[PDB]
Amino acid sequence: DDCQVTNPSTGHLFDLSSLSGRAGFTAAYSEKGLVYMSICGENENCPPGVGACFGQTRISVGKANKRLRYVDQVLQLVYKDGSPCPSKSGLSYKSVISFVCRPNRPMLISLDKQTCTLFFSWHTPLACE
Repeated sequence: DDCQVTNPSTGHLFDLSSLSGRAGFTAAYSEKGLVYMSICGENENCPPGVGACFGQTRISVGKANKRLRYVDQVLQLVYKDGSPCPSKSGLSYKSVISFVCRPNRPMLISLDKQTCTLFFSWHTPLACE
C-alpha cells in the first residue's frame, strides 16, 4: 500500500511518508546496542528488503512493507518474516512499530523472546488528528 491510513470514524488521513527513506533511524537496544529501522521501506544498513535489523550483526528483525494500519488512535506497521527466532521452533522475528500522537525517535520498548517480537513506539505529531 502507501504508508497512509484513514481514521474510519473521522476520515482523517494519516501519512508517515515524511519518515520514509532508506537512511532511516536507530533505536537503542540493550546496554549499548541498536536496531536500524526505516519507515515504509527497507533500511540501507540492513539486508535487501529488510526494514529493521540489529546493528551489531545486521540480522533482520523484519521485512519492510508500507501497510499502515489505524487501531484506537495508534498507527502501526508490522514488519514480519525476519530472521529465524533463536528461541522458537519455526518462528521468524517481527517488528511492531506503533506511532502515538505527540502534541521524534523510535524506541524499542519490549522484545518478546517467546515470539521474537520487537515492540517499538514512536511518539510523533504525525499521529495526531
